[PDB]
Amino acid sequence: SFVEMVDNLRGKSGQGYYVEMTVGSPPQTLNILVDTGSSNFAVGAAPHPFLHRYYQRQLSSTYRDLRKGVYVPYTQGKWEGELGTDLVSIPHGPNVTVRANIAAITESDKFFINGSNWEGILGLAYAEIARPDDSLEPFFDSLVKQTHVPNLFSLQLCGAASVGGSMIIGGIDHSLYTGSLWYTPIRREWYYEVIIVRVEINGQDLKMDCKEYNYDKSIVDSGTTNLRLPKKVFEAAVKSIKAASSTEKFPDGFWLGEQLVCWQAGTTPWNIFPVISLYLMGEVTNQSFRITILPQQYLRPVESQDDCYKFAISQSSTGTVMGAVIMEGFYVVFDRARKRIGFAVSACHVHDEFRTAAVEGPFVTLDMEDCGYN
Ligand SMILES: CN1CC(N)=N[C@](C)(c2cccc(NC(=O)c3ccc(Cl)cn3)c2)C1=O
Repeated sequence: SFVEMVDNLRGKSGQGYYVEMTVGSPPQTLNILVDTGSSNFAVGAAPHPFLHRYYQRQLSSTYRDLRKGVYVPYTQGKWEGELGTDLVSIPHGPNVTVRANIAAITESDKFFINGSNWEGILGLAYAEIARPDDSLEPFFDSLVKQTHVPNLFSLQLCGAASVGGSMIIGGIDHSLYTGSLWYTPIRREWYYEVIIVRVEINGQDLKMDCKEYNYDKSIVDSGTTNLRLPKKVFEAAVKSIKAASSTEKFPDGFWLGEQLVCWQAGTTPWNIFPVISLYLMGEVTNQSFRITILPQQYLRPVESQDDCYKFAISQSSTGTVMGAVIMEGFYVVFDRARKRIGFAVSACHVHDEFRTAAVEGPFVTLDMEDCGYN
């Protein structure tokens, strides 16, 4: 289908998947972190110790200055920059060129990560969470308006010694998944917000009130490594995961994500660790489906003679974040036109001979609308 875009993502393990883009005329080439959990297109536009290249506005004949500052504080870090527009391309994407808003980052703190090899961020979420407000049109919105690129993109993030993946823009490559695509509704267009209606650890129901799972929201976020869970849910989950994997004991530096666990060679005993399943609201009334990941997703290799891992499930005060530990099991279709998100078993996901990630349905589920926090 879209062979031109397959494998257009790279990254360093635990640093973020970026795509190559060009900004300006003549085109200045940059690496840009793909982030479905934000909605500003912002790039380094002044020297920084962790930047090697950066957007030089004065060298672009198509640069237009909006003459307005943007200040973006995160939990951390933060940056500030200057709003402007310019022509923008994605070389291993659709062969088009669009004019888009760009926040030129001129000062930052604890934002740019050394070794990450990305010089900017492409926020693919919606205008409502854009800075400085929702009147600043996000990149993907501009792309779709100025082109015949359909209003949909799909990400395959691979485990899988450098990470790789594909961002297919405007459609769905059937070679990137197996089995069926199952769709959950986007509850509201800001984050890519979804509703989780059941959680299992090795088939055992976490057995919480379902709105705990989405307190105060659940989102699909390529800009986050971990599966992050609301405090209550997180405690119930690690307790369950601890019980399930009890044949082996681990320092609780481990369950906090501080400490590593290690094993010889390919001696990692995947089978003692439980699978984790989230049920997502389906497109049909009282119908859900479930996605299931392996320890190969939630145990992240840290790079000898031994294999070592960090525990990548962690707690959150801002609701569920389905970051890369989730996404790396699946081909994820962000179907903006139909206001829904699709998941299929990923053709590149890491697993062993006996287990694989799963997408399965349907399951009869009642009162699913009630699982959403207001
Ligand atoms: C809290 N938050 C989350 C999010 N989605 N977006 C940003 C704006 C953000 C800022 C800077 C870096 C990153 N991501 C990473 O560095 C990253 C992403 C994915 C992996 Cl697999 C690894 N690293 C995200 C945020 O502030």
